[PDB]
Amino acid sequence: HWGYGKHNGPEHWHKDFPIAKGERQSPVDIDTHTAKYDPSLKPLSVSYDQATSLRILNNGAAFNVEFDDSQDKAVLKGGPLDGTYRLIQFHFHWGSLDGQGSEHTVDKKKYAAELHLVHWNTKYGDFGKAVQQPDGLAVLGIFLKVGSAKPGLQKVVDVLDSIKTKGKSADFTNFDPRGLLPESLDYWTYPGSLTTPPLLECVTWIVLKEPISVSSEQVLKFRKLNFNGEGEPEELMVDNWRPAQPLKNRQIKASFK
Ligand SMILES: [Zn+2]
Repeated sequence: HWGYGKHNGPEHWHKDFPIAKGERQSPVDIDTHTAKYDPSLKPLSVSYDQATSLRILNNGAAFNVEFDDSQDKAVLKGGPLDGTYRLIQFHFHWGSLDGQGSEHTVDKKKYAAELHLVHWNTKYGDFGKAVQQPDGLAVLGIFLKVGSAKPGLQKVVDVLDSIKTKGKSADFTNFDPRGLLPESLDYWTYPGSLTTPPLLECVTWIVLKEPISVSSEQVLKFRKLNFNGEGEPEELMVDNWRPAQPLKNRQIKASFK
């Protein structure tokens, strides 16, 4: 089964998931000089005041903080989107060292980690139907650099001890994801895919230009998680990122000059 190791990592995925070599795969390098400013892009609308987190889960690839998506409580709209996308979960990808970890890169620069807030298009009714559509998902990506702590991340960091291994979950209510956003909502946007199997080409990517700062102590705690299940040989959950894939026939647009 797929993973991030030498024998099952990203360069192997195409054997079970041939769309791995497809025309709109993610992540990509964002060449800031080639990205075109598009003055017709609208500001992003992030409406998370009524978000309802429920649970946090180690799924063997990362940890997801899951949200109640049975009603329009935490939605992303505007920007390049038509319609309303509901938050279902967020998770991160990170490195074994601060020098790598992000999925997207910016002029080939790798950040220490990258946060993905995953939303699905409500016109498709549920997440499972949405992934089958080219405009099914909107993922808001936010880079993390190591420096000052992010106060709004600490509640997430502090519960990781309780979900160390694959398949463990913990109650995780009343978490406010507004505490993970940078000051500016300037963004790059392009059409792409999920970045793990099934690698479906159903995502409008919206990657914020401004990274958030997290402390070394915070990201160190990410790296104590495990890929493996309980009572199995310990493999640290580190370097759970897919590298940049060919841009091919796409253009990345910028919301800002
Ligand atoms: Zn992700």
